[PDB]
Order: sequence, then structure tokens, then C-alpha cells
Amino acid sequence: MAGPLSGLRVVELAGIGPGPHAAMILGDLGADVVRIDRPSSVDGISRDAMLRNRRIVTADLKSDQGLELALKLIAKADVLIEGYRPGVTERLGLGPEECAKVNDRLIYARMTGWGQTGPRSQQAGHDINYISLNGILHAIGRGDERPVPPLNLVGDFGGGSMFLLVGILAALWERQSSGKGQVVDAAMVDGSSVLIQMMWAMRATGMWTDTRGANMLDGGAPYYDTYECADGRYVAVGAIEPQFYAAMLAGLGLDAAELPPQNDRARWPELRALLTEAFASHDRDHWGAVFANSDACVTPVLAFGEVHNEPHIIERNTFYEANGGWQPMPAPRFSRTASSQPRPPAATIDIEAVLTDWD
Amino acid sequence: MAGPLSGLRVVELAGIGPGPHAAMILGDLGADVVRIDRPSSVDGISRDAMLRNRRIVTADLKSDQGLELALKLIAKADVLIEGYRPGVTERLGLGPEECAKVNDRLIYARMTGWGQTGPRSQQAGHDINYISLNGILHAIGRGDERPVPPLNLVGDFGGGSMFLLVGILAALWERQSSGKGQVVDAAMVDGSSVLIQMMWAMRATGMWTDTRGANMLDGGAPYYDTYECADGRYVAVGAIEPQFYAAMLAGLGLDAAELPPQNDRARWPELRALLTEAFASHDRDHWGAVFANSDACVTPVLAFGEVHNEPHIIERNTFYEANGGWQPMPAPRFSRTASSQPRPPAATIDIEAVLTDW
Ligand SMILES: CCCCCC(=O)SCCNC(=O)CCNC(=O)[C@H](O)C(C)(C)COP(=O)(O)OP(=O)(O)OC[C@H]1O[C@@H](n2cnc3c(N)ncnc32)[C@H](O)[C@@H]1OP(=O)(O)O
Ligand SMILES: CCCCCC(=O)SCCNC(=O)CCNC(=O)[C@H](O)C(C)(C)COP(=O)(O)OP(=O)(O)OC[C@H]1O[C@@H](n2cnc3c(N)ncnc32)[C@H](O)[C@@H]1OP(=O)(O)O
Repeated sequence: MAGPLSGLRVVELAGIGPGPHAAMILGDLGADVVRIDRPSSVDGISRDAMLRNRRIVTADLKSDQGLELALKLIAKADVLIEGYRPGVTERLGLGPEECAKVNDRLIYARMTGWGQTGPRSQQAGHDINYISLNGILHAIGRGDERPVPPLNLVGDFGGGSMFLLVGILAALWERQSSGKGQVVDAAMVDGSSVLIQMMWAMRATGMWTDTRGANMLDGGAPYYDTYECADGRYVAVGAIEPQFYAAMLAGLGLDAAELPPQNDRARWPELRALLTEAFASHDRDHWGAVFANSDACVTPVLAFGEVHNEPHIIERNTFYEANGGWQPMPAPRFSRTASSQPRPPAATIDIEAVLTDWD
Repeated sequence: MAGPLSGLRVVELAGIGPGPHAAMILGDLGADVVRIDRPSSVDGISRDAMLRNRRIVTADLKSDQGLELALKLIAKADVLIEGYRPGVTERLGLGPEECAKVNDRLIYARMTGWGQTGPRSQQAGHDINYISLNGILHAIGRGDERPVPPLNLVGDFGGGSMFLLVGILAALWERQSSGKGQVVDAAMVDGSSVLIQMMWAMRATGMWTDTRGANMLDGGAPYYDTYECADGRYVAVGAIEPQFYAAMLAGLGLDAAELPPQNDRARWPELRALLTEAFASHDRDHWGAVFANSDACVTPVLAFGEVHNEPHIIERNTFYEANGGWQPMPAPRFSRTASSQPRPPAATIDIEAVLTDW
């Protein structure tokens, strides 16, 4: 198995959203990942590409034998991932303390939205809920409209799976000097708050307000926003630095002397109207051409179905073909121990086989 | 120094965006982080809480002495972070090959948007540019409007700094076997693409379309979206699973018999009209009460300024106070080697004093 995490052994108790994602990335980077699902759900080779780089086994964890088989896996592993509500693994007899008896070296990684304790800790929830409570969701969207969810990228993945990964891998490093595992408590409401630390920094220096649509990076700034083009497609402009901003104006054909200052916020509506008219006068592809090799920070906004046709994407092999279609290659990339292309979701294998394999 | 990364030594070539965010989190978790800025840059103690858990030092890397003091720090460190365009560290004589000659244990961490090669590798950009090229930005916002940037959360941080962190820490694990460092190439265009791997999976199985605002998780579903309340504030609804959805309906006072099926997408206009009118009939804090302790997946949409009053936030200490504003405590959390509260930004330190200490 190629990648820096060759020889890492991971047991994943099947769940949804962040835990599978973290498991995936571990797998991507060459960890040996064994996913325990319940026999009721698994039937067929799974067509969820998020289950790439896995061995799937079934086991009724509520049975004596299913529990037993699972504790045998965990005894042989470096990391356990679970994404259930607090208390769930404990009642299965798979809680931290039961695991520490069979393996004091285990990294015990708990992925929740609300955390291990506190008043919301038993509430069901999804991404949109976790980001609503800590200020993030309120800050996203246009000012005249209700907030819009940024898919499930910020709570589940950015502020979720990624912090679970950082914790699993930091704990493995700590283990090298201590000889011992420990519990990683990754809550999406926490991770996503660190994810957005820059806004909390800016609010304290009076450089970010709670008004939606009125900030440098939320779409309020005319030089950091999307613009509709003559063909109804979009460009993105991200020209924060005055040098880049100047370059954009020149390529739009706009004389900086006729315009309000870049950062005079009271005249942003006026500046935006001038840029809107300019961008609207040619199609997206025209602007992509005009600004190629430029520091103007103007890029075409591609839909998923167009990404395979973009030279920069193709030539760096950001994607590989599978399946129905394209999927992202592992990230990040490593010079010496490089990841390989992901292995598609495997047939269900028997849990005893795995134990043989793992002695 | 508290936390799981106690003992880890980090050199950070001062940049913007993902690089400092990654360096912050390493510091947050106990790493010993030393940040080399240019002198034509630092003018007192920093106002920027992202530079917490750091020692700051000054050095003209274009001079011979600067270069050599920097190579001395790097010789004694576990990790280097740089987020300049490709070729900047090479031309400075701090490239990977040069560092490899003074410390072959080094994790050499390169944070870019476009990557180390290819047609766009030299173009300036920010978060919005990197997520524009890989399909992400186009998927964010209402169907009746142009795409809206999800702040800089998805390219800079989720798909940038966090992938840099994973790379660094994965390479440290690998170094346990090999006794050798290596280069980590973290590009925002790649990391953000793995961040959205779900949508690429669903797209393949016909469960996600390229039409903005017409999917289960983008605002198209009436049961996964925000709703304006009587007071003009908002709640979030995330009631995907039928049992949570049924719990939401009961709290709203709508009988299921009077509504279209939850997932009959052809009747989503009617369903949205019904939910819209119901949520609009009381204020946000009403709904927050009704649904607390519930599996209805209805939560108040709080503004930054109100977060510090939310019981669940207060009690788990998600935030700490510092310099006229709250900031987030480190994440994730560790049972035995807990992180401590972050140290504020300090006055600059002498690069010699650091080499000594090390
Ligand atoms: C649509 C998805 C994409 C979007 C996802 C997001 O936006 S974020 C993802 C969702 N949020 C989270 O993941 C946060 C943490 N998880 C949760 O809050 C919760 O798991 C949930 C709300 C998602 C779902 O609540 P549920 O009540 O279904 O599940 P819960 O986690 O409480 O308990 C799961 C039950 O399955 C049982 N169980 C698990 N594996 C088993 C196995 N192999 N064999 C037998 N039984 C098994 C456990 O023993 C437990 O039983 P008991 O009944 O005895 O206790
Ligand atoms: C907080 C602001 C916004 C954050 C929100 C976002 O979306 S941020 C995402 C930003 N994008 C990235 O970080 C992606 C990768 N980085 C970049 O593309 C680029 O750094 C950039 C476009 C941000 C900025 O381009 P510039 O052209 O300013 O800088 P570039 O990195 O090419 O070169 C840096 C220059 O500084 C010099 N340099 C750096 N440190 C030095 C030191 N201590 N003493 C002397 N010289 C030093 C280098 O030698 C080089 O100069 P010479 O060329 O003269 O030799």
C-alpha cells in the first residue's frame, strides 16, 4: 500500500458524513482501513465512492460474537473511528475504557457535531445545524436574503473530518514519545470555529462586521465576488491586493481615474455597478483568455461537468476517472512516499480473514 | 508546552491565508513554532490573533546573513511551512534541495493554490479563484442568483491549511520508519476537491446535479435550509432523516396528512410555502425553545456577537476571551495531553536567542 501512512491500521465503525471522510483520507494516504457495518445495510459492492480504499466487514455489534470479533480487530489496530452519539460505543462494550483494556496504544477518535457532553450532546443534527450555532451560517450569503448553506463543506468536512484527522495524526506523534494512545474528541462546532478563526481575529480588530454581505470576503467587496458575463456564465474576481486589482481594471478596459477608490466601502455599490457592466459585455471564456497568465485574480467559474476540460486540472491529474465519473485524487501530495490511485469499494469480506491477515 | 505536539519544532516563512492558519493549529496543539517575517513588515506587537502560539523573528532572506540564520533554524527543526509562489524558495536558496542538505529529517511543507506546476502555477489568486476552477463555487448559492463565496472557508482553510496539516503529520508518521523527511505539496485546488468528494460521488450515482440550488444539501430541499422567522432572524433546518423531519412537523403544528411527501421534489414549491409560513409565525427564540432537546434538527442561526450567550458554547468552553473579543479554543480535544489556552502574539524575538534556546 503506497503513501506516508503505509502500515497504519484503522478500524472504522460505519456512520455518515465526517467519520467516513476521515477514514477515506487515511485510506487514500495508504492506511489499512477496516470498516465495520451492520449486515442489514450492506448488500452488493457499495456504489458510494467515499468508501474507496476500504475493506468492508459486517458484524451485528449488538451480539456476543460481533462484539468479540470487533474487539479482536481493535486489539490489532492503531486507530478507532466512531461517529455515533455519545454513549453509543460505551453501551456496545466498545467504549474507550473497554478498548484500553485490549490495547493501551489505541488512538480512540470520536467524531460528533456537538461534542461529548453538554446540553446539545444528544441532539440529532447535520452540518447546517452545527454551523448555525457558532456564527458561521449567519455570515454566508447575500445581505438581502436568508443565509445559504455552503453545502456540507464547513461543518462536516472542513471543521469535522479534517480536525478528526489532525487529532488522530497528532496523537500518533504523541504516542511515539509516550508509548500510549488517548481519546480524540472532534466536535464540528469546535473545529468549524477554528476553521473560521480569521473572522474572529478580524472582528476583534474592527475589520469584520456581523452584517451579512458587507465584508471583504463574504461577497460584499466588488473585487471579491462573482460576476455574470454576456453568456449568463460567471467569473470570479479575487483581486484583493491593489496591484492585482489595478491589473484587473486595465484588462476590463476601465480607467482607474473614473472609478471610486477600491476600498471606499460607501461607494462599493457604485463601483460594483461599473464592474458589473464591464464583465457583462463579454462571455466567460473571453475573460478566461484575456486574464490567463495574469495576476488580475479573475477565473472562470466552472460547473462540475466542465472541470475535466480545464488544462490546469487535467495536467496536474487532480482527478482520475472511475466508475460513473471523475473523482479527486488523494491530497495532499508527497515527494518520496506518494499515494496511489484509490482502490474502488471492495466486496464485503469476512472478518476472520482480516484477523488472519493482521495476526 | 501543553498538548500532543509538544516537542515539535516548526519554522514558518511568513505568508498569508492557509500557511499561518496551519502554523497556528500546530502551535495550538503544543508545537514550538517560529515564524520568520521580513523586517519591512513588523512594527510592534501584532494585532492579529491568528499569530497566536508563535515566536516571531525578522530576517532579510535576500541577504547572505538572513539566509544563513534561517538555514540554521531549519537545520534544527522538524517542519518548514512556506506559502509563496513556486520557485520563490528555490531562488532564495531555501528550496527543498538546499534544506535537504542541512537536515534530511525536515518535513518540507509547500502551501499553494494552484500547485507546484502547470499553466496556472504562477498566477496570483485567492480562495475564490481556487474554488472557482474545480466546480465548488458554482455549486454555492441560490439558483436564481450568481454563486456566492462561502467566505474563504473552503479553499484557504478546509481545502488548504487542513490538508497541509494532514500532510505534515502524515509525513512525521512516515519519518518514524524511514528516518527521512520529504516534501508535502498541498494545493487548495486539490485539497478542496477532496473536501467535496461526496458531491463527486453523488454526482456519479445521479444523486447530485450541476444545477445550483436544486440538490439535497445546497438549499434546494425545504428540509435542509434556513427560514426567516417573525422577527426577521433565522433558524436552520437539517431534518434529512424521516423521523427527525416528522419531529420537526409536529413542533411546527403541521399535520403530515396536509403536506406533500418530504421527498416528492415535484411538490417542493408547495412544501416550502407551507414550511415558510409556519416558521414565519413565531420568532427565532420561540423555535429555539420548542426544539431544544429535540431530534427535529432545528437550530437558531446566531450572529457572531450572540454566540457567547449560547449555553452549549459557554459550557464546553469552545471560546476564550482575549484582546476585546472571543477567539476559538484549540480543536480537536485530547483526553491525556490536553492543549492549553493559546498564548497571545508576543514582541519579536532575536533569531540568535532562538538558535541558543534550541
Ligand atoms: C445525509 C448525510 C450527509 C450529511 C451529514 C451531515 O450533514 S453531519 C453527520 C450527522 N451527524 C453526526 O454524525 C454527528 C454524530 N452522530 C449523530 O448525532 C447520530 O449518529 C445521527 C443523528 C447522525 C443519527 O442518530 P441515530 O439515532 O441514527 O444513531 P445513533 O448514532 O444515536 O446510534 C446508532 C445506533 O446504531 C447501532 N449500531 C451501530 N453499528 C451497529 C452494528 N454494526 N450492529 C448493530 N447495531 C449497530 C448503535 O449501537 C446505536 O444503537 P442504539 O439505538 O442502541 O443507541
Ligand atoms: C490576509 C489576506 C487575504 C487572505 C484570504 C485568501 O483568500 S489567501 C490565499 C493566498 N494565495 C496564496 O497564498 C497562494 C500561494 N501564494 C501566492 O500565489 C503568492 O504568495 C501571492 C499571490 C499571495 C502573493 O504574491 P507576491 O507576488 O506578493 O509574492 P510571491 O510569493 O510571489 O513572492 C514573495 C516575495 O517575498 C520575498 N520574501 C519573502 N519573505 C522574505 C523575507 N523575509 N525577506 C525578503 N524577501 C522575502 C520573496 O523573496 C519574493 O520576492 P521577489 O519575487 O521580489 O523575489
